[PDB]
Amino acid sequence: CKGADGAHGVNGCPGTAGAAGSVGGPGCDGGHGGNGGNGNPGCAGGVGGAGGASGGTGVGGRGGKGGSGTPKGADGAPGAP
Repeated sequence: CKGADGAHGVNGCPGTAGAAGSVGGPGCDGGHGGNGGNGNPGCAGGVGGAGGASGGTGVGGRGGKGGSGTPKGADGAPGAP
């Protein structure tokens, strides 16, 4: 089982941030961070959301993938174990 994933960011100016993944419930893995939105020309891309921390399993969610833009967003941190 796993926590909910964070909402992806959406395209714009700038592309919006992906949401952090949800913590795992007790006994569950972390949810994945949302990806960042992409930027229109001249606009920044959004950061990926952090992965959610695990609910005791040691498996955090993945950080989201940063969105393309000017400049591109960073990927999110992985969730804590």
